[PDB]
Amino acid sequence: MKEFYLTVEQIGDSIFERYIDSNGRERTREVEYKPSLFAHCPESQATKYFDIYGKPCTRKLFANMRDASQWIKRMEDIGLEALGMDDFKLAYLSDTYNYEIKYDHTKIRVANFDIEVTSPDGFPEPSQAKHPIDAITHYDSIDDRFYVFDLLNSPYGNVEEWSIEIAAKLQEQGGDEVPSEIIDKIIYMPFDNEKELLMEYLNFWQQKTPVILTGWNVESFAIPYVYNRIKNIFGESTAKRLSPHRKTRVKVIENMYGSREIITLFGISVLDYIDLYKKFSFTNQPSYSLDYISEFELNVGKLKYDGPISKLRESNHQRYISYNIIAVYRVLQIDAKRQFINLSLDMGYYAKIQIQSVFSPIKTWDAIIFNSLKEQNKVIPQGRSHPVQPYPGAFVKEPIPNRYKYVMSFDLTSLYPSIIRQVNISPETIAGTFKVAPLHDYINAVAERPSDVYSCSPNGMMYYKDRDGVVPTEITKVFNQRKEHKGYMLAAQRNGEIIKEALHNPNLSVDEPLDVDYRFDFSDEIKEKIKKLSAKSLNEMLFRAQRTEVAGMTAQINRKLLINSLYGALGNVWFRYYDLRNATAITTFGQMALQWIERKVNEYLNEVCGTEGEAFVLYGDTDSIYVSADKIIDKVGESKFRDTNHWVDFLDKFARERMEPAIDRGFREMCEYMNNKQHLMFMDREAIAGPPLGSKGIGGFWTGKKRYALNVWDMEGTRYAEPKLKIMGLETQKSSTPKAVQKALKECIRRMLQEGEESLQEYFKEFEKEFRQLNYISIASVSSANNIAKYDVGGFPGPKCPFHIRGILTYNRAIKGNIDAPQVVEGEKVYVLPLREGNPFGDKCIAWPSGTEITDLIKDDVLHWMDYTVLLEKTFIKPLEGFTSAAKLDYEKKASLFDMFD
DNA sequence: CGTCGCCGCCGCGCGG
DNA sequence: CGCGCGGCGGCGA
Ligand SMILES: Cc1cn([C@H]2C[C@H](O)[C@@H](COP(=O)(O)OP(=O)(O)OP(=O)(O)O)O2)c(=O)[nH]c1=O
Ligand SMILES: [Ca+2]
Ligand SMILES: [Ca+2]
Ligand SMILES: [Ca+2]
Ligand SMILES: [Ca+2]
Ligand SMILES: [Ca+2]
Repeated sequence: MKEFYLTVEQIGDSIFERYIDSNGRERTREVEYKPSLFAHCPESQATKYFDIYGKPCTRKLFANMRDASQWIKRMEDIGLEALGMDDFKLAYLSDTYNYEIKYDHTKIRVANFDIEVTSPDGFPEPSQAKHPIDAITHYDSIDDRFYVFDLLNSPYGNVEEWSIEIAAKLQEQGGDEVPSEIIDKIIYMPFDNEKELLMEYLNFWQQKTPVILTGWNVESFAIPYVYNRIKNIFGESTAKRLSPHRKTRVKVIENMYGSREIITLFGISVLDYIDLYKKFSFTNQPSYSLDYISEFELNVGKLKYDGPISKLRESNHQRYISYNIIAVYRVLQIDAKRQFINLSLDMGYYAKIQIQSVFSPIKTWDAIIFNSLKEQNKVIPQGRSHPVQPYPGAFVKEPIPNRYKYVMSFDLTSLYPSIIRQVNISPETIAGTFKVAPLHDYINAVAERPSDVYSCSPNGMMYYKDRDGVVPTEITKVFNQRKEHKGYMLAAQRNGEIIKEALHNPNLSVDEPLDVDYRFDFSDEIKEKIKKLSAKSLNEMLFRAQRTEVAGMTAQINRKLLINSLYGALGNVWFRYYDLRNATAITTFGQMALQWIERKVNEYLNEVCGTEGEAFVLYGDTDSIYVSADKIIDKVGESKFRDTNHWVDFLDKFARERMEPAIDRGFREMCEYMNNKQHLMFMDREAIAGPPLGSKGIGGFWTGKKRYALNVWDMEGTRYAEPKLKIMGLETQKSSTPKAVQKALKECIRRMLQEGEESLQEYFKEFEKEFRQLNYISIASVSSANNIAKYDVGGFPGPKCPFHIRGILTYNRAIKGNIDAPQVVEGEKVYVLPLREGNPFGDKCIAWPSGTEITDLIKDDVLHWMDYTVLLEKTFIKPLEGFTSAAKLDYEKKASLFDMFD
């Protein structure tokens, strides 16, 4: 097989590499890598190396990596550019793997672990590590085994061995309900003392050294706790055994306020699942406890135990160990669903970077572009220093707040990357500038043609047309990968709807789910078999369709994020190819493209319907337009439609056969106007929205920019079995809005759009009546706990103190002098509740760490002093009034002349 | 060391 | 609660 790397590190003048050899064996080597860097040379001397601008370069081969670094410093002191890849391990990887990497994941050792630490005096700080580690569960992907290390004897209690028999039993039998599919995969090792547990763990680590190391909070907690505990007991050298090259670094993480120290383990790639989840999941959660994320992702019940975790080992060691094993497995289950490890490996090997560098798109694109340029013997420019400067972004149209009955949306495919490709925007393709007219002049086609030679953007930039730049070239490859996965995702989604439709008539029989590839549209023979299946088999198929859809979602959305991040990188000072002329050329072209096509769509539809000056486009943001279709529906008449699906088909056909061709003509004209290299403005229909036929639903509404709701029947070719709410910006979508409030507001909007004013008033009245019975967590707001110390004046709110920080300060005063109470962590999430006047907490609100029940010390007093009236008015009534005034509805029945009879 | 636009809640200081 | 400005948090693209 083709060799591939596992990990790479620079240590002094050595590269340390772990890799899989041609036989599929893991090896390690130390190479005294001789790096090359480059300097511009005279035009007359013969060379095969050229910088991106076509300037001749001479190669400088160095005796070692330290020489290369010192040369860079001398070139600065002289005042001359030192070209080439200064991250020597990326250059090593490029030299060693001078081909497209085919990797085999089954050869890569992925480790998932978590630890337990009993602590009677508060949170066990990793940097101190003064408490014994009493449990480690470490899953190995190559062995497919959970290795459990269990401490029987501790200064905090002597315990009996964990029983695998009781662990396997149901909770109703007094067992722990450890899933039966992992019971046979557990290798349990009890220890008489902590020293022997840790020594054995290190020996185990040595035999089965992680390549990818993951888990939940392993970077912030598990890794540093284990490193420091071993350091405190045995000394630094023993702790350094967690690195296969015995080198570690104790380094700070800096964003802004405060600092925390993480441990870098050389020769290991740490991918903390929390960080993977935060970057790749496209959620913002109220809580990041594993309980919370597990319940959200997998629909599994929280891990249930009595008393504080500080007493769980002592009171119920059996459950303590089982819950440690389950915690590890739950991260595995999330990953089997989300597939973030697979994504990381894919992106990592594609760019030829350390796998952990997937968190950094700048690093990712730096390596992609370097490998692409190196292939042609081209030399990358030196990184320069730039001051941060603001620059303009997208156009957002001010909507008229209103209800909107029939709506069709259109959207440009992968806009910013397509602008890059269409215009040919790259560092080496800059051709010059033209004199700029006001943007509205380009939008209205009255400004003079920018160039008869080069490809232009309305910001004044001009680009070569003879050849593709490296940025368009490399962004195209990833875009094409994105497109494949999106296709798989949408087909899985369409297949899902076929199963949903069939579930309305489930046949009664014992059968099995069909063995099908959900990434491809179901054939006719498959569709017919589904129609004859039982609810049980259909449900399993729906689950599988939905898992296939999620996998597709991960692959496509994160490839989209990567290509969009290349646009973003052009506007970040740390990017090698930072250039505000290029970033602005993209965003300005975008503003033109949107407003240009608004004009065209309006002009076209006014021609179709026979009017003048009527605005059909009601809204647009960046790359999408929202078109009012009332008049199109009205031109045939609502009475001519059999049912909802009929007018939906009509609009679908109208958009595809009439509007899209016109849209294309308008964009082809724009391409010619700007003299662009290639026409790539592809605007397809996205949503078809409206009320159910014969109902009093309003269909949709806008309250303002970025704030709207639509009742959607068809989304990019997916015809839904049941109409689906597209809600953007509104309180239903914010992680800060209480869960019960999100749910209620969503049902209010559902009723408005699908059923009408009367239905909405019924629901509101009922919600107002029953509100006070809602569980306190379901009605707590959520916020992020930033800058606590800034507004802390002696435990009391300082000037300008934010509402949620006031609540934290209240909490801190309430729990002061108690080691056992959960501390609020700087930068983490908190639940927030209003407090009635005259409460014993001495303030108007209280906040506590999210994902948790509030400590039993203050729970009783919070529930008694919770201000339901303020809660209802602020998080529910105010937003609903906002919705209803925008939609011209009343959420309370106004009096009428009829209130006079019967 | 991906980006900008723009919403609503809040504290503050008005607003005769 | 009437208003706008700046801080903040959090989305929508
Ligand atoms: C979501 C997102 C968009 N944008 C910018 C770039 C996008 O091209 C533009 C429009 O966003 P979107 O319409 O959300 O996405 P898209 O057009 O790039 O991809 P799709 O084919 O799925 O429609 O907004 C970012 O810069 N960063 C982001 O994270
Ligand atoms: Ca735990
Ligand atoms: Ca788009
Ligand atoms: Ca689309
Ligand atoms: Ca059937
Ligand atoms: Ca869009």
